[PDB]
Amino acid sequence: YHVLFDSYRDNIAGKSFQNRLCLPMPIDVVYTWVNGTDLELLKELQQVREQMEEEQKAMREILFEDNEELRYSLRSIERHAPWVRNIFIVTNGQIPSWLNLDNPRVTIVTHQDVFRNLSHLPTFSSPAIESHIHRIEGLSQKFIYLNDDVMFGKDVWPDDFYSHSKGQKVYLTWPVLLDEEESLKTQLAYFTDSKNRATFADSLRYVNKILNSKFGFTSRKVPAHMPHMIDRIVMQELQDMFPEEFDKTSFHKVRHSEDMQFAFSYFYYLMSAVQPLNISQVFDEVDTDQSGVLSDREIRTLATRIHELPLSLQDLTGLEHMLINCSKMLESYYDPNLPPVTKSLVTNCKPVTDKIHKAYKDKNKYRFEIMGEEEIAFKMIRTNVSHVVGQLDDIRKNPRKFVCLNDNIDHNHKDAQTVKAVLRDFYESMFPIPSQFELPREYRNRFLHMHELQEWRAY
Amino acid sequence: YHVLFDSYRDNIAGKSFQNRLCLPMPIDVVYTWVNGTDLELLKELQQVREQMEEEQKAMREILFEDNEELRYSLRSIERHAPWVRNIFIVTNGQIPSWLNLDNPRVTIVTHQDVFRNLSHLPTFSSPAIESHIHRIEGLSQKFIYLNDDVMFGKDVWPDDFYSHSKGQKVYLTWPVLLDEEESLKTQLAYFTDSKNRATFADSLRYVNKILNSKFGFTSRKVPAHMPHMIDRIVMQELQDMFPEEFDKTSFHKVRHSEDMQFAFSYFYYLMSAVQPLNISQVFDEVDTDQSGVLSDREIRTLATRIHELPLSLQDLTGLEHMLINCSKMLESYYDPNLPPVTKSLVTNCKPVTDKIHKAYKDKNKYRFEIMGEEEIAFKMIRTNVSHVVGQLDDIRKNPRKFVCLNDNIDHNHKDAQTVKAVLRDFYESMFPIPSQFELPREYRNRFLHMHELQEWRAY
Ligand SMILES: *[C@@H]1O[C@H](CO)[C@@H](O[C@@H]2O[C@H](CO)[C@@H](O)[C@H](O)[C@H]2NC(C)=O)[C@H](O)[C@H]1NC(C)=O
Ligand SMILES: *[C@@H]1O[C@H](CO)[C@@H](O[C@@H]2O[C@H](CO)[C@@H](O)[C@H](O)[C@H]2NC(C)=O)[C@H](O)[C@H]1NC(C)=O
Ligand SMILES: *[C@@H]1O[C@H](CO)[C@@H](O[C@@H]2O[C@H](CO)[C@@H](O)[C@H](O)[C@H]2NC(C)=O)[C@H](O)[C@H]1NC(C)=O
Ligand SMILES: *[C@@H]1O[C@H](CO)[C@@H](O[C@@H]2O[C@H](CO)[C@@H](O)[C@H](O)[C@H]2NC(C)=O)[C@H](O)[C@H]1NC(C)=O
Ligand SMILES: *[C@@H]1O[C@H](CO)[C@@H](O)[C@H](O)[C@H]1NC(C)=O
Ligand SMILES: *[C@@H]1O[C@H](CO)[C@@H](O)[C@H](O)[C@H]1NC(C)=O
Ligand SMILES: *[C@@H]1O[C@H](CO)[C@@H](O)[C@H](O)[C@H]1NC(C)=O
Ligand SMILES: *[C@@H]1O[C@H](CO)[C@@H](O)[C@H](O)[C@H]1NC(C)=O
Ligand SMILES: *[C@@H]1O[C@H](CO)[C@@H](O)[C@H](O)[C@H]1NC(C)=O
Ligand SMILES: *[C@@H]1O[C@H](CO)[C@@H](O)[C@H](O)[C@H]1NC(C)=O
Repeated sequence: YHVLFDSYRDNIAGKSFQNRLCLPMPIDVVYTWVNGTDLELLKELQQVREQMEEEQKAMREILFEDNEELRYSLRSIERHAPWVRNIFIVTNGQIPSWLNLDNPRVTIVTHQDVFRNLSHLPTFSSPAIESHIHRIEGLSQKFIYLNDDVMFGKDVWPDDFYSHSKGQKVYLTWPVLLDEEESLKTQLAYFTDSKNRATFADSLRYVNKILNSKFGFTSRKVPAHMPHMIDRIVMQELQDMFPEEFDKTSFHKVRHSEDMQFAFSYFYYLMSAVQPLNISQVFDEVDTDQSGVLSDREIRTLATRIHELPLSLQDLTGLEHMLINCSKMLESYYDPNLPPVTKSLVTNCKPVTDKIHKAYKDKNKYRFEIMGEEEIAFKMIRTNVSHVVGQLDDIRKNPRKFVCLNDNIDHNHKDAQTVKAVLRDFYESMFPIPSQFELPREYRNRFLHMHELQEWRAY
Repeated sequence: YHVLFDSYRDNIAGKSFQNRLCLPMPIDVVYTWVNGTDLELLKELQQVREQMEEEQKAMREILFEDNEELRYSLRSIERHAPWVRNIFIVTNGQIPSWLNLDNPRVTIVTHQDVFRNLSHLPTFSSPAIESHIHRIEGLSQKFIYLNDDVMFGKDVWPDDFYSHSKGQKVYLTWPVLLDEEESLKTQLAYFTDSKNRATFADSLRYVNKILNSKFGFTSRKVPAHMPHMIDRIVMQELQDMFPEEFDKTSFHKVRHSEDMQFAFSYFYYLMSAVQPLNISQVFDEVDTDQSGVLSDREIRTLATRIHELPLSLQDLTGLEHMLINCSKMLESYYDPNLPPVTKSLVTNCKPVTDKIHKAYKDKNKYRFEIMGEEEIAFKMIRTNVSHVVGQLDDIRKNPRKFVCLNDNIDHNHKDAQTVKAVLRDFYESMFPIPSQFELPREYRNRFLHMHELQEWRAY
């Protein structure tokens, strides 16, 4: 209504402060989903053949099952984060079977639009897709990146990702010829478990080395595995910031030890971005009259803010002498011979600008906030029924706003189906209600409810 | 426009989240101003006579200058905090000479409306007025209290006073017959310097004793002297919380060692307010289906959240036995004899509620946040020109969002007019532009500009 619109201009100034009080909206969600269809594995095996023959030429020259985390993640988005405008899922050519494509708020974005060099679409590597979300048509300036296996809880709000006062919120964790032989080593670890999508520590070390070479030496931690808020403008600045470095990440059809991630690279560039000093900004903020001419009080506050306290009169006299020097080379003051101090006089006197730069050291271009792992759930699910049930009960007793469960099950064990059933039971317990993004389905499905009962009986 | 209104319902849920994303508005400002007119001092002296004669009967039975802080504070409100809707000034009967009463956004509220028992209006004591701001007609639910001597800076925003996630922001500082003889002592310290308005540590100790008696023993700090955000609902709850205790503060016509303040009392009640446990809330949050009946997963999460991890099967079996006990006294489960678990069954089984209370201990009714003195300026201005100029230069070099300058000048010294001139110079330097609340005035005033120059020459 018009009353609501006019209520925001009812302050003393009479202006509007929507951009400072009502948080940055809209905010979108981006998912990276993949499926283990027969065509995907066939492309995988031919790519293995190509890489093997490439290595063969190199030393000749020298001479599966997914327990539906996307469904429950979308349910979590609907339940705890109902302020999301649009949800995007990036896939090669696969469309989720149970997603309701008729819903305008969910869209499948193929790799054709995501990638710009159409010769890299059969990439089959998560960092390559991670490097190019911000180029999606219709994406908001600020969006959250979801890794298809992280869920929400405790009614998460955008206040937990970005704040207008302290900037973005950064969550950190534990601190971080012959090349053909190294490439020969990389062909052994291709099938570890990570082609299930969405070799890691080495890449982190490479990014640390690059940032160290450009931003200087600093002890760096790694971001937590949790839904990350990404700014399109900042990410694009990072893209042009290392043009050829991002090419290598997109060029590789295998996640290589030499590439840069989505969170470590984006966040630490945000924390280390240096903005050049603006002399005009200094003059404007010091000049409270906005008249362009400084009085004795403005000169005094300049001297205090340039020099170091305590301020002796010699500092102010020297600053005045420096100011009168420049005028000869190029509302009454105490010193009769001191000319009017305008922006041009202070921005053209080289030693004065040098002292200003000495006082105004390099600031940070973007604000940021740092927090620990008191609100992030990262649990390890490895083939042990007792450990899994204990961890899930720990989740249940104390909910956290960011929940991650790595599904690297052995898949060849007597206690794999039971663990899968327990995980499905936990996911359905957290979020039973079907989401709006799900096609009408799951009729008379009756997933195994006795395996959970079986481990209850065993324990 | 209608597009702006409809944009807030463009999320997945389709609802509106104005009350959670756009901060609590409107927010008002309340000033406590007083002037040293001849009538005020005449009432002061007759009150001194009454108190002296009261003490005389007691042991018979046994047998000035203000340097315009309100102007610059209003200028600071306009410059750095332009989001304030209304500004209120509470005075006995005095109206500031230079205030523009034609401005609808500034209003003078007399003590008649502030006080409810019309027999206490000649109170002449700051805590008495402090106890009754929240009863002002037209005041917002959340407002900032200004002590007529605290200014703003660095473009303060409501984010620095209250946050929707962490609640209100609390700023703390350094940790905290025969009665007729004590009353005889109190008559000596009546004129110290504090009848200039807007005996202090003893009152803090009294409030600490009251809170200790009611909220238990806890090490308590004192709030900083800075513009405090006060909630009308919380303050009213505190008013009814100690009905007769607040009477003594309002009854006294002298700020007595036995009374309770505006910040220490309000804040620590906010930090210690205990809300009784709601069993219905527990049942609702545990029941994710909202169907009113709990399944095996809901029972399991109840057991995990009531008992202590690790959860043995004996705990769950005991909880189930307890549940089936109550039904006899008053979607298939694993135990065939376990009746459907509704809200009534769990809220009527006494031992289950006892265990829930044991797990769900007493929570805090209101959220709060704690910060230090890294953004509050409290400087001491005592008759020393060098100390004053050093402190003011320290203010200038590093601005802070909350600036306080106590004007307890000796007023009988060779260096009092110089200090007053330096203070006026600093205030005009920070905020030269006249505010909208000032009547057109200050023509050809030409306040002394040579005393600052005089101390420049001396130094
Ligand atoms: C993921 O891939 C599976 C195959 O790996 C696909 O599921 C097939 O769906 C078709 C229907 O078009 C059935 O005829 C096949 O029997 C299914 N295969 C299997 C192994 O069940 C589908 O592309 C994706 N399925 C899901 C659930 O995401
Ligand atoms: C699965 O995890 C459980 C813990 O939940 C393991 O139980 C531990 O067993 C060792 C020795 O067998 C004991 O010293 C520990 O005290 C047990 N843990 C607890 C919490 O009591 C169990 O061994 C794990 N199973 C496998 C196959 O590793
Ligand atoms: C504060 O009190 C002073 C007196 O203590 C008042 O100023 C007087 O204003 C009248 C005009 O109505 C003059 O005729 C008097 O000469 C003033 N007195 C003095 C001592 O200057 C007034 O009530 C208040 N003044 C201010 C500036 O707030
Ligand atoms: C006013 O404050 C200044 C400090 O700004 C005092 O100067 C100090 O004087 C003592 C001895 O006289 C020295 O030991 C200190 O080093 C001085 N301070 C500084 C910062 O150098 C001055 O004494 C004060 N004046 C009065 C009357 O107390
Ligand atoms: C990227 O595209 C350019 C032409 O636009 C092409 O020359 C280059 O080889 C491509 N990169 C590849 C194929 O890795
Ligand atoms: C920063 O500098 C640019 C040009 O150097 C100027 O246009 C801009 O107004 C400055 N920003 C300020 C004064 O805030
Ligand atoms: C520049 O200023 C200094 C004082 O800081 C003065 O001694 C010197 O003579 C000035 N330069 C010229 C060319 O006058
Ligand atoms: C407050 O008002 C009541 C009546 O409303 C009166 O009895 C009482 O004496 C008053 N308190 C005083 C005068 O301190
Ligand atoms: C708290 O309890 C009251 C009654 O005891 C109930 O009306 C209210 O809905 C409860 N709050 C919840 C369930 O959030
Ligand atoms: C209550 O439950 C306990 C098991 O915890 C059981 O031993 C007892 O018999 C029950 N009470 C009655 C009256 O049956």
